[PDB]
Parts: sequence; structure tokens; C-alpha cells
Amino acid sequence: HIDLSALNPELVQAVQHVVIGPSSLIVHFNEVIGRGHFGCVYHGTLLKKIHCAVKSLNRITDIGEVSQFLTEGIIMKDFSHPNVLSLLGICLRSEGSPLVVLPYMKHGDLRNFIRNETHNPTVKDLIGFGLQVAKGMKYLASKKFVHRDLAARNCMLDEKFTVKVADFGLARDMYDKEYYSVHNKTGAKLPVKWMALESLQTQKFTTKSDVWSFGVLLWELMTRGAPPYPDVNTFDITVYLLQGRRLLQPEYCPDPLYEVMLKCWHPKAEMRPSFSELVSRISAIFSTF
Ligand SMILES: C[C@@H](c1ccc2ncccc2c1)c1nnc2ccc(-c3cnn(C)c3)nn12
Repeated sequence: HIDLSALNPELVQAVQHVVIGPSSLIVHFNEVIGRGHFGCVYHGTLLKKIHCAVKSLNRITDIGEVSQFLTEGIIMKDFSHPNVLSLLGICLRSEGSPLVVLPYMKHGDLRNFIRNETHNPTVKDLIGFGLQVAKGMKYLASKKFVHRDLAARNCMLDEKFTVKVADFGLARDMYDKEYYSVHNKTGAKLPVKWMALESLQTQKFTTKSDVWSFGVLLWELMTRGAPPYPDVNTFDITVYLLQGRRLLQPEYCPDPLYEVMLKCWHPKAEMRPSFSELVSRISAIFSTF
């Protein structure tokens, strides 16, 4: 049972903005539409009816850890961009951890979308999806918000095929455990194959290490969702990157686009482009298609 007296009254006042009454929300616990480490995602509907995705946090059973997760993710309510996933609200209730309510994404996550063989997205489709991610990440960087887990699996597609940068703030979790590894300095599960080299070394995350991840994500798009470095063990990813080695050019990636990737992986964080700069580069490349 989550007691709001246990919640920092500081937290109560930010949460209050977005709370959803339990009678305003219907959840179908028999309809799992996603699986994370903190809980499952269910089909819900929010009241004037709205189809939505209900993220459970019930795996987080400690009130203090629940309170810290809310504290860190609540700023989410303050963001608004067509390429960034929005928060519909938070449903506190009678027993168990809070439910987080997000818009329903009709086409699921981006990686599964492009791996689907009937979809068979063209090079131009894929580059366009990449442009959309660049714009959402441009917005988040302007807010000084570091994502720390950008990857194709962590972006969603709505009914209009608009890409939403997702898996951040209150929607943060690990939604595919295969790509998180404890073989890093922290000892905790991390997406080591999407991480900038200095992140693996110093354990720090910046907008510049997001740029690095965006490069890997571009690579994923052009390979239609192939796993990065299938041949590099999680034990070797750091030294591999130290030796100057990088993901290879995808068969159907335009030479100009590969150049952008290499840039995102420059060893000197300050030498890598900004997202504002990436939106320009990639737009011009898309336009020449
Ligand atoms: C709140 C949850 C969510 C949101 C909307 C959904 N709409 C429809 C269906 C499921 C949904 C799940 C969410 N928020 N950010 C993210 C980022 C990635 C993923 C994910 C799930 N599986 N895989 C392979 C990736 N989920 N995710």
C-alpha cells in the first residue's frame, strides 16, 4: 500500500498534477502487450474513452524505491514533442504500486516493426524513422535531459507511424532482457553495446553519449533490426572500441549516412555532432531520396 505521507510531500505535489482516479481507468490484466523488469504492460482505457497502455510497477515492492522512481521520472509531464512519448497520468490505488498510463502505440516498438518481413520497409522509410528520432532527441537535449538507453527497441510507433522516443522517465524499464549485461564496472544490467566508450570507462552518461547510441540506432534501422556486434562478447566491447573498431557499413546504407554514424562514434565526445546538427544532416540526406 502506497501512502502519500510516505511519499515526500515534495513528490506529492508533482504527482498530484497527473493522478488518475481508479474509476477513470479500466485495465485488462488478461491482456499483456509488453513485458518489462518492473512489471508488465496491459491494455487499458481511460475516461470520453481513450485507449491506452498501462505500465505496472508492482515488481518494485519497496516504497522508497517506488518513491525514487517517481521522483526521477515525473519531469516527464513537463515535456511535449510529437517525437517524444507523453505521460497520460498516474493511478494510485488501494493495494500495490502505482500504475503509469501512457498513450497506446498501435505499431509497437520500432525494432520489431522493421524486422517484420511483410512490412519490408524501404531505405527511405527507415531513414525517415531515423530523422524522427533525431528530432525527438533534439528536443530532449534542449531540456538537458539525458536518455541513457536510446535504441530501436526503445522507440515506439503510433497509429500515424509517428516515432516516439520512449523508455524514459516513468516508462523506463528493460523491455528486452537479452541486451542488458552485468559485465561492466557498475555490476548492474546495462545496454553495453549501445554505450559510448567513455560511458563504459567512467560510467558517466551525457547527451554526447546519447549521440553515440543514436548512431547505433541508425545502424539498426539500416540493417532492419540486426543485433549490433553479434561477434563481440560483452566481455570485449570496451577494448574492441578502444582498438578503433566500429560497426560496419550496412549493405543498404547510403555512404553519406554511414559517415554520420562514424561521427557519432568519435572517441572524443566533443567531436561528435549535436542532435540539432544531426537533424540537418539527415534531413538533407532524406531529401536526396
Ligand atoms: C509503457 C511501455 C509501452 C507503451 C505503449 C505500448 N503500446 C502498445 C504495446 C506496448 C506498449 C508498451 C513502454 N514505454 N516505453 C517503451 C519502450 C519500449 C517498449 C517495448 C516493449 N516491448 N519491447 C520489445 C519494447 N515499451 N515501452
